[PDB]
Amino acid sequence: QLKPVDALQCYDCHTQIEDMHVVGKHATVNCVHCHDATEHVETASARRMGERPVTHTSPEACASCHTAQFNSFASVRHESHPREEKANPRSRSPKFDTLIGAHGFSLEHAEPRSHAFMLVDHFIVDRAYGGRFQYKSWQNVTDGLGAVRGAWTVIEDMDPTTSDQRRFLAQTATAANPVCLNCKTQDHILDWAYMGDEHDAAKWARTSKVVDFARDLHHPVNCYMCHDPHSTEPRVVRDALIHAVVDQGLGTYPYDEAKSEHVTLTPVTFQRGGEDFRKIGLLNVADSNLMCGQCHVEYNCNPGFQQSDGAPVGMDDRRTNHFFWANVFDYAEAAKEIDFFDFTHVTTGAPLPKLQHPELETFWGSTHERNGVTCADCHMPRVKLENGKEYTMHSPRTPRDMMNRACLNCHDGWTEAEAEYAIDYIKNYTHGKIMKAEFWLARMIDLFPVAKRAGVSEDVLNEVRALHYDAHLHWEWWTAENSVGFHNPDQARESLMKSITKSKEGVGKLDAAIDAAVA
Amino acid sequence: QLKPVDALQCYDCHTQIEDMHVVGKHATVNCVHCHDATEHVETASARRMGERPVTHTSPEACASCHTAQFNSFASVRHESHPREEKANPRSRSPKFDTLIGAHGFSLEHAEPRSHAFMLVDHFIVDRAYGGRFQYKSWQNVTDGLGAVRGAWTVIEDMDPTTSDQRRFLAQTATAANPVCLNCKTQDHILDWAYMGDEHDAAKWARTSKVVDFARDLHHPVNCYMCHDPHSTEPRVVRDALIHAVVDQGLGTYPYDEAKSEHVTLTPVTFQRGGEDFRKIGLLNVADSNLMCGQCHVEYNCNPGFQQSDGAPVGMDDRRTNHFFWANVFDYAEAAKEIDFFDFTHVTTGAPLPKLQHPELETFWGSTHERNGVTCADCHMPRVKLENGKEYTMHSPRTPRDMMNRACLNCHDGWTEAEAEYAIDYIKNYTHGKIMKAEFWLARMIDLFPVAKRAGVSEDVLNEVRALHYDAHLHWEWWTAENSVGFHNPDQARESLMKSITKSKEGVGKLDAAIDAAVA
Amino acid sequence: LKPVDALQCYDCHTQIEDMHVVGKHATVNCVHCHDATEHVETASARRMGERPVTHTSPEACASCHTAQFNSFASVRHESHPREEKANPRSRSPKFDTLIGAHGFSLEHAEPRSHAFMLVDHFIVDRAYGGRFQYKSWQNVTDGLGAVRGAWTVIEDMDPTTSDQRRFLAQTATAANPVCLNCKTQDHILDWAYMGDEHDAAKWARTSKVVDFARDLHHPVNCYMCHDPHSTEPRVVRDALIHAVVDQGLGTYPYDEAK
Ligand code: HEC
Ligand code: HEC
Ligand code: HEC
Ligand code: HEC
Ligand code: HEC
Ligand code: HEC
Ligand code: HEC
Ligand code: HEC
Ligand code: HEC
Ligand code: HEC
Ligand code: HEC
Ligand code: HEC
Ligand code: HEC
Ligand code: HEC
Ligand SMILES: [Ca+2]
Ligand SMILES: [Ca+2]
Ligand SMILES: [Cl-]
Ligand SMILES: [Cl-]
Ligand SMILES: [Cl-]
Ligand SMILES: [Co+2]
Ligand SMILES: [Co+2]
Ligand SMILES: [Co+2]
Ligand SMILES: [Co+2]
Ligand SMILES: [Co+2]
Ligand code: NA
Ligand code: NA
Ligand code: NA
Repeated sequence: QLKPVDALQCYDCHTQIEDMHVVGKHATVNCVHCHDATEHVETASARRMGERPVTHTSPEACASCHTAQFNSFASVRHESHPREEKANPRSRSPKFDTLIGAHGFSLEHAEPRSHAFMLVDHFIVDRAYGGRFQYKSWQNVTDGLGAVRGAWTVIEDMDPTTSDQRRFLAQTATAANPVCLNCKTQDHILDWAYMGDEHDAAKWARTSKVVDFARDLHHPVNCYMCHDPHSTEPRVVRDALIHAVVDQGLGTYPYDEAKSEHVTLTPVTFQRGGEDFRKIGLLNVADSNLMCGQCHVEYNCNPGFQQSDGAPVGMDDRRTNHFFWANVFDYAEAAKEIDFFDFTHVTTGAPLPKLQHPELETFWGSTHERNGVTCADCHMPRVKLENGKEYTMHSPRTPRDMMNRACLNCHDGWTEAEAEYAIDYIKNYTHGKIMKAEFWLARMIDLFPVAKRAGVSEDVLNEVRALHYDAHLHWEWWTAENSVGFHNPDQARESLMKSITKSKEGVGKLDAAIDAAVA
Repeated sequence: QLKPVDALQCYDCHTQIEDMHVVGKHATVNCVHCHDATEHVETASARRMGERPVTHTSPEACASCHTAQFNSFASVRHESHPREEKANPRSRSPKFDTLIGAHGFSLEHAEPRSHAFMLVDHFIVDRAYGGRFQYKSWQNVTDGLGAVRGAWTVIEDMDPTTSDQRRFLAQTATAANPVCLNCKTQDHILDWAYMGDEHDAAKWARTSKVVDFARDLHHPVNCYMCHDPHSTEPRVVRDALIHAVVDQGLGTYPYDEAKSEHVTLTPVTFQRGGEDFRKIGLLNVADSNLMCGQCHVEYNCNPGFQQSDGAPVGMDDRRTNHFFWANVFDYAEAAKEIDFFDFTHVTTGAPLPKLQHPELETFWGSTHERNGVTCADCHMPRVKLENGKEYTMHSPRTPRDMMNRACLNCHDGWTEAEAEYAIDYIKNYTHGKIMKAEFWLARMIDLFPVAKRAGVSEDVLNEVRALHYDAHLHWEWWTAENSVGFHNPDQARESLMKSITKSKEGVGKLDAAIDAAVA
Repeated sequence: LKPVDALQCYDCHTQIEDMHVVGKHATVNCVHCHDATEHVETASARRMGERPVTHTSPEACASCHTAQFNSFASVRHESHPREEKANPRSRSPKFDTLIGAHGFSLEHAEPRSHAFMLVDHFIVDRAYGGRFQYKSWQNVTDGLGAVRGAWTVIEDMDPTTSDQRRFLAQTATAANPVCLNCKTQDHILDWAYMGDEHDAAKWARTSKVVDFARDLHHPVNCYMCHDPHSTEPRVVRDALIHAVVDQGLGTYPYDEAK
């Protein structure tokens, strides 16, 4: 049973926390709810931490006073198909194995499921840790509350005696590295320097042994990722987001200068031994586009290569923790700005980008974004109660489960069936274009070995490799992006038609050169 | 508010209309409901039209007295998947892009949806007008009543200043021509000479600028397509149907001479300046096989080529507005009769037919057709009311939505689940054969470049091109036809097995010749 | 139907012309609701000649207004039918004490759907001594049949007499001609304002109700709320016009402005 501490004693040293805490809606909430600092208080100085206090990072620490939000946060949507592979005629990318080749995603790329599972799913997917981590039982796949309480309560390490990345099962990969975890958990928020730079005060960095880092982490999407625990104010904590918006001055809405003045991030920096260590970004308004955009964006969180000379770019380089902060039509220029590509296609030899869930950068410029709508309006609205305080739901999911709040409050002349039909019209149209982009891209790729074997020149092959970069970018954006065009149907349509145009041009060039060489 | 005209004054000149109007169930319905003829009456002579009277062609003109039928006609089935591409593992023809090659259908071929949308969908599909016409908002896709009231209330032209067919978006085609519109609308019924021949009195013809024609049209599947507006009697208006049944003497049921004597079309011809101009075909009984067969048939409505010498066949030629009026086993002979094929396959170089929704010609000879069943019995029955006049529904759709009326009234020993299971048994079986026909046809097609590049002789390639014609015909009939075999399961089975047999023969010949040439 | 020359009709019917030519029925020919061939052959402006027929079935309107007609004939099965109110399950459990020997004590059921109103008036135990009865207890569901005509679904137990009397032991003969004005207006051209005796009226307040009943067929005729000539909204019920106009009370007697 908790005993409150003398907050004034803490404030004597912790003046920034004092300024945040005394002024906001947690002014009456005592430190003991989230910190055990008895030995710390006995041993600290103005400058030395002394004994490190415990910080309780479980979402359950908030549940004593916010049970409603915590229960919603831990909830599971069983209708979100679990562990469903995308390289599959029943899913998003039937030809993915041809198109992605030997990239790590070829070992497994499933569709997303409920937020409660995010850290568990990161740990156990076949592409991440060589199959090292596994659910303790296949019964455990249902346990959202268990996952929230801690990954290691439901999964286990197949070899606690070693820390190396290796394969435990034949068809797995070891693609995980420490940067990944920033979009799964912030349990390490006090143990990771801004951007993951090596730092005297950081136990973990981009260059850490990822198996050891994994074992130190527990909880998914911590509540304090979107709310400052001291002031309650809305914020973001994700380093690479703050870097793009603030350090690089690109703004919260990089395509809209006025909106970027209306929605702002105010950086706060915390130090260790008088040296800058970590940052947060305080929001002036609770804009969920920025909160959700901590994770639902295209990023680098992985080694790659330089476009200029092909040299490896490893985890020591800041480019391996980067938000591109660009729409699909600006992405190629943004990747050139950092002189970077992800992988060389195993079949075609083309340098290629690897794209991931660019929801926010797709949403920019869309009709709903232009009308001031945000992610949470459609995916995470308030509950509706005849006789209750209407809190915000806290496990985002498709608007199909909540159409009256998500759509019909604005679109008041539609029935639920009509609004869903409008969704399906866009998704069906967009999916059809994705299928055709895959047909043409796979056709181009399958012709590369024919061309090489027929003696087609390097000049022709290099021309088509350059087309492959763009054919790939303007296809993969849309298999990566989870709305199947709904977030921006006109952009999806223009981009996918560009992918097809490029692949058709590449097929034509290869067929002509093969026929000439023959022969 | 309408004021009635003196009909006797009209009849003085319009003696055929008098004979039709005074005798039928519209004898009390005044001309002013459907015509504004004040200046016409002031200026006409026995032979000159003078000022052209207005003819109201909106289905809503009928709604003053037939609201029930009009409301049903405008209704939308949201469960009919909209804008769903067929070249897709989730739809009818997963390998369509290989099989159809560079044909215009490769730019987009969606599944059908509710009748209300037919003219809109024609205008906006990616293969038709280069993307020139577009819904004004993606919200508008739900608006069936809006579409019925006029296409241009819900879609717009991206460049009203020009009339040429061109691409506005990269992956579109300009396959539309004026003949298409005859199966979408009959707003042009007084502006189009029989067969679309150029004619002094016709504003529009097969050779018209299709973008200009499009702008003059508004409403889908006009009510008077199946009902004479003057007499109320059942009729057809589609020129190419009347041409096959009457002018060419093939009969309403070309495979059944006795049934063709029982169900008849009586032509009525109307003149302009003493010259034959347009025709309708009066039905002796309200046989919906003929009414629905105005559109749900295999046709030419497009340029093509001569089988004999390969010469282009353009819109000036009557062959571009033609009903083949033949079952799948007679089709090759029927296309030879007019010396015609649609396209040369881009990969194989084979002349090929292009098939479209041959529902009526598939239905002929089937068990239900032989038992006197018609399309409307399963797709457009009467409403069921405990205490009301039971009118006919007017938006045809799957019998799954109305199983008691569509099936179980006859099949009185089945439950709804049993009747649906019998449908699914046939569709599953037929779909499996379509998949195998695609596998074998795609396999044959993919071997053509290997054979050409290995130096296989033109004699062998020409043998396999002739097999390709039949392999294609006996596959595509079944992806074109929308019942997935239900309308004629034994015919679907024989035809698809023939497609497979032909493709297997072609693969064998190509493999043997490649091996010999090599090794 | 073959249309008549309405201009000819207008030569002797200016009051109807003025209503017909200006409204939304201007194009609707007289033949939909009147058979007047012998009338035209024999009339002068000062002599009716043969009385023309006027069709009063709601089904006369269904040729052009099927949607409204179908809804008009519909039956709400959830409205409990033939449920007596003097009953612990209904509105007035002590009704038999309170009303005593009044005719309503023989039977007073809750209302049900409009389609049945004339039928129900004819067959209730308090109205005609049980003289009129459904032809079968199956017929109670038939809303459309009732709309098409009461006598298609009910029958008279003694067509040979016209007196009000009891046919069943616990019935009453409370009906009189005034009742029918709230059940039907098939009699609209045969009933003078207020039901006064009148040379031109075959029926009146003082008529033999059994004979009057046999001349009536359809419930709540469509033209009770809509003028058939102009389409404009109207009332036809004499007592309501008498309250608003003759008694000088106005349409809303508690609100002068309204
Ligand atoms: C009880 C001892 C609490 C603990 C533990 C947590 N919170 Fe809290 N919170 C508490 C109170 C009394 C209030 C003010 C309520 C009021 O309006 O009177 C709050 C408020 C918040 C808010 C603010 C919402 C708003 O109105 O602006 C947020 C976002 C919030 N609390 C978040 C939060 C988090 C994430 C917690 C775990 C780290 C947490 N709270 C714990 C009381 C208590
Ligand atoms: C990083 C910590 C994240 C934040 C912040 C947000 N999301 Fe998220 N989301 C994230 C992951 C890693 C996943 C997949 C989890 C798994 O185990 O597979 C998701 C998933 C979703 C989904 C799909 C849910 C489903 O039913 O399938 C949605 C609809 C979604 N996310 C939306 C969303 C919103 C609206 C956010 C801001 C309120 C948000 N997410 C933040 C990672 C992270
Ligand atoms: C009693 C006769 C059982 C029946 C019927 C079903 N299950 Fe079962 N299951 C049972 C036991 C005792 C266990 C082991 C539990 C443990 O101590 O670990 C299980 C296990 C499972 C699992 C996990 C399997 C694994 O990890 O190897 C799953 C996914 C599971 N059970 C599901 C399941 C389903 C869906 C059932 C209905 C078809 C079912 N079980 C029946 C006992 C019994
Ligand atoms: C924020 C910019 C992220 C980074 C860094 C990583 N992931 Fe991620 N992940 C993110 C989101 C928003 C989602 C849900 C949306 C989606 O398209 O899946 C996910 C999902 C996953 C999943 C579940 C789905 C799957 O691919 O199987 C896994 C297993 C996963 N993420 C693993 C993973 C790895 C190994 C990472 C570093 C290489 C990584 N994630 C980083 C957001 C972000
Ligand atoms: C970003 C992806 C979030 C995470 C992680 C958590 N919350 Fe949240 N919270 C979020 C939004 C977009 C909102 C609505 C803000 C608005 O003004 O519209 C909220 C709101 C709250 C509140 C306020 C009361 C309410 O509206 O429900 C509280 C007390 C709160 N959130 C608590 C909370 C808890 C306990 C969390 C971990 C279980 C948590 N939030 C995570 C966004 C996000
Ligand atoms: C208010 C905050 C809204 C929410 C919630 C939803 N929609 Fe919306 N939508 C809104 C506006 C103001 C508009 C523009 C209307 C106009 O004047 O043109 C739209 C537009 C759409 C569209 C058309 C998009 C386009 O053509 O670019 C669609 C298909 C649409 N809306 C659907 C839709 C759905 C299904 C929603 C629930 C997920 C939804 N909207 C929510 C306002 C708001
Ligand atoms: C009222 C002024 C009408 C207009 C406008 C339209 N129709 Fe009509 N129709 C009308 C009547 C009074 C009747 C006779 C009804 C009866 O049986 O007494 C009809 C009949 C038809 C039918 C006949 C069905 C049959 O019983 O054989 C058809 C097929 C029909 N009407 C079609 C139709 C069309 C297509 C209209 C718009 C062009 C149209 N009608 C207008 C009255 C009126
Ligand atoms: C030409 C004017 C047509 C006539 C006459 C008939 N049909 Fe039709 N039908 C036509 C088109 C162009 C379409 C596709 C419309 C679109 O926008 O996609 C259709 C569609 C159908 C369907 C599918 C409806 C659905 O829910 O998906 C059916 C079941 C159908 N058509 C049947 C049918 C019947 C039975 C007809 C005679 C009563 C009939 N159609 C006539 C074109 C035309
Ligand atoms: C009558 C013989 C037709 C001719 C001439 C044209 N179409 Fe058609 N169309 C017809 C039917 C019966 C249907 C529904 C059945 C089906 O298989 O689709 C259609 C459907 C369409 C559609 C919607 C479905 C799709 O293919 O995307 C479109 C866009 C369409 N039709 C366009 C179109 C064009 C461009 C035509 C001239 C080249 C044309 N149609 C002619 C019947 C008939
Ligand atoms: C052919 C594809 C049709 C179109 C276009 C329209 N109607 Fe129709 N109608 C059609 C059939 C097959 C039938 C049933 C005929 C039979 O005897 O079984 C009908 C019937 C009517 C009627 C008669 C009353 C009824 O059965 O509902 C009317 C008044 C009628 N149709 C009107 C009408 C209207 C107003 C239309 C445009 C909105 C319309 N029809 C188009 C076939 C077809
Ligand atoms: C066809 C020959 C009709 C007959 C028989 C009846 N009505 Fe009618 N009505 C008819 C038309 C063409 C119209 C105009 C429709 C329009 O869209 O404007 C009407 C209109 C009415 C109205 C509405 C007037 C308004 O203010 O909107 C009413 C109330 C009406 N009709 C009533 C009615 C009655 C009660 C009938 C039987 C006595 C009747 N109509 C017959 C066509 C025809
Ligand atoms: C006299 C011609 C009437 C007119 C005008 C209206 N109503 Fe009526 N109503 C009337 C009777 C005689 C009955 C009982 C019929 C029977 O057979 O029992 C009714 C009944 C109703 C009801 C109850 C319906 C049910 O489901 O039980 C309602 C709700 C009702 N009436 C309402 C109503 C309205 C709103 C009217 C103007 C539009 C109206 N009535 C006119 C007699 C007459
Ligand atoms: C066949 C074996 C029957 C069974 C089972 C049920 N009914 Fe019947 N019923 C049947 C006949 C041949 C008749 C007489 C029809 C005639 O020619 O008049 C009836 C009559 C009724 C009646 C009217 C009774 C009367 O007026 O005396 C009613 C109300 C009725 N039936 C209802 C009914 C119910 C509700 C049934 C299931 C409990 C039922 N019947 C079964 C034939 C048969
Ligand atoms: C209009 C002022 C009416 C007069 C005159 C008569 N009735 Fe009536 N009746 C009227 C209404 C609005 C209703 C429904 C509302 C209700 O409270 O019932 C009725 C209902 C009936 C019924 C069915 C219910 C019942 O009492 O059993 C019957 C059998 C009936 N009315 C008979 C009846 C008789 C015999 C009348 C003259 C003595 C009479 N009604 C006049 C409206 C009016
Ligand atoms: Ca990336
Ligand atoms: Ca064809
Ligand atoms: Cl844990
Ligand atoms: Cl229009
Ligand atoms: Cl009767
Ligand atoms: Co799925
Ligand atoms: Co993904
Ligand atoms: Co589908
Ligand atoms: Co089709
Ligand atoms: Co009751
Ligand atoms: Na559930
Ligand atoms: Na619906
Ligand atoms: Na009912």
